[PDB]
Amino acid sequence: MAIPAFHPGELNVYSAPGDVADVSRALRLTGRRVMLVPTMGALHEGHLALVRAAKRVPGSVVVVSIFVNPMQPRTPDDDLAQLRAEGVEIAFTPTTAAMYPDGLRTTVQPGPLAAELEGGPRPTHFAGVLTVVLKLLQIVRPDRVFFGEKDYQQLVLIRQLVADFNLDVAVVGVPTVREADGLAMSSRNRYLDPAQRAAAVALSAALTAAAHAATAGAQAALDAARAVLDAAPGVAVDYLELRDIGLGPMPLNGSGRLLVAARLGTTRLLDNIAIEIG
Amino acid sequence: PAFHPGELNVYSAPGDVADVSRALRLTGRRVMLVPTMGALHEGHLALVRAAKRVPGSVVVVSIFVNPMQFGAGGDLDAYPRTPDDDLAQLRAEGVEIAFTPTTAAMYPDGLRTTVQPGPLAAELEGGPRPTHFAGVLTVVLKLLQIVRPDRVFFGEKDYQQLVLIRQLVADFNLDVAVVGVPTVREADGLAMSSRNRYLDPAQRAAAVALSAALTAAAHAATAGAQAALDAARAVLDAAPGVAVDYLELRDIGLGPMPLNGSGRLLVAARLGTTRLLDNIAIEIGT
Ligand SMILES: COc1ccc2[nH]c(C(=O)NS(=O)(=O)c3ccc(C)cn3)cc2c1
Ligand SMILES: COc1ccc2[nH]c(C(=O)NS(=O)(=O)c3ccc(C)cn3)cc2c1
Ligand SMILES: COc1ccc2[nH]c(C(=O)NS(=O)(=O)c3ccc(C)cn3)cc2c1
Repeated sequence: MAIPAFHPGELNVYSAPGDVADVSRALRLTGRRVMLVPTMGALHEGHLALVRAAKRVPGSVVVVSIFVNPMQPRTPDDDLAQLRAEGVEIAFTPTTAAMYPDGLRTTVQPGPLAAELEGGPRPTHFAGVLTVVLKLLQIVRPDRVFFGEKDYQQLVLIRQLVADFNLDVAVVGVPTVREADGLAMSSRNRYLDPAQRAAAVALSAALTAAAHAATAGAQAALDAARAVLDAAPGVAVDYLELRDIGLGPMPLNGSGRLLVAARLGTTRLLDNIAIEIG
Repeated sequence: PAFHPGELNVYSAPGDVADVSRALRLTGRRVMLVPTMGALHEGHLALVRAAKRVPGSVVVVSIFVNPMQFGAGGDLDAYPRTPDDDLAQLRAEGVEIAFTPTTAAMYPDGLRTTVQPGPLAAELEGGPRPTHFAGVLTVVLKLLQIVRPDRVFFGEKDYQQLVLIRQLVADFNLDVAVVGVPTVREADGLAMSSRNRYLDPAQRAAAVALSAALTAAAHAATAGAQAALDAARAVLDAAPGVAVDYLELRDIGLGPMPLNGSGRLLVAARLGTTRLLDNIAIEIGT
């Protein structure tokens, strides 16, 4: 009956889905606005940008989930220290068994977008992501949930989940945090050797070049991006695609998104950027 | 939108029922949902009455013939639709909200993100109908998200559906209680169904065999599972023009576990072109 212990202004850590559900419900009834930032731990500046965006909302209480979904790199104590330093009041750290007490059973089947782009090499990846995101949304019942624009296809699929299942949450996409030279933040970046790390800037350089080339039209944008990637050694491009903002076919003019994925040695990198045609 | 207590308020827009439901919840009323495909009968009304019994309840009945749980072959067009009787019945029952969405409002983007049920969906009713339960679970998930009820009510008649809905609720961590309501029957035992209207007089007479076989089995079960099944089979075999599709005795969760002391016996049979379902609790031994 009693609500689990919660101490305002401190980092409260809960591993039981029931506990965070009860605390979240109690906080909502005290008027606070529950913000959710889902992560897979091993926190970096990208995740912290999500946290800071959530904190800006007046009356916010921020819930950061840390869960490695086996269905879709673990430094527990440093993660929590970072969150404490950011003023996060709730960390939700469940086990696989807690999230999946009956094993894999009912799941989310995404639409056809999930088979495209990243879903090429990993046809079940987004099913896993949308299943765990749905569950976190139901457990926490946040007013808003924050995702990076980094994993843009993921973000679009989440927006499809929310629309399709009539979820009441607001989905907030946060602009990608980048290193000084433009490389999109990722825990994978540290795996690159110096030659690879130098070559890796070509992804962001190609995309930014395309965004500015776009005054000259879609083909000029695509060709500019390809030219930049073509100037990099050891960058195996998996795709470079200009789509509309919802990842359907790019319209003749208007707003779109340019997405790229590439392999450097054994490391796969992704990037994307807003494009306006003409 | 407006809401008038003690009267039947009908909303077609998901946003209207969502706003009204949330407002009611925030003023302390508990919201009950009874999801139906219309063509209401006393079985549906038993759900409504159970919902009404919850103190401080406001009852939302949804009526939507969900196109996603039908396959090609004319079944969708053939489903009974009795809009005027349905609403008249809800008024008579004191129901305050009817949610009657359009297909376009529910599926503005057609088939996109859906619910994939677990392996139970490929058995029994789902065996020859591979996407049927995905269709059911998808619309039920949407209705639950639109209405955000405290409790949602289902009949035990569609027992497999009920079990799958409990799976949906558990697996997606949904904050709703699922209430299963025992099957309402005609005087002779025939389970209530919107399909009973498709039995001619001879078929109606023969149709008592399903409930007779199940109830016989439930009492035969003191002598074990074989006795129970064989009693049911005998009754079905003695019935003119009953073509059995399946008769299965399973664990109560219909899941990947063997029968213990508590089981469910399920039957599906055809009388002419009309497919009827029934099921009953079984206790094995004494
Ligand atoms: C705001 O600028 C940024 C920049 C980069 C970012 N990376 C992530 C991130 O990785 N989040 S995660 O840990 O939940 C995860 C892990 C694996 C897969 C496939 C998708 N997501 C967020 C983020 C935000
Ligand atoms: C409490 O006693 C009873 C007895 C019989 C009943 N039938 C229904 C019923 O039909 N509900 S439905 O409209 O959601 C539906 C229609 C078709 C399919 C396949 C599954 N579900 C409820 C009910 C309750
Ligand atoms: C031949 O036996 C099978 C076995 C499994 C199957 N899965 C699908 C399937 O999923 N199709 S879908 O993605 O277009 C879809 C999903 C959900 C809803 C409700 C309707 N359609 C078809 C199918 C056929």
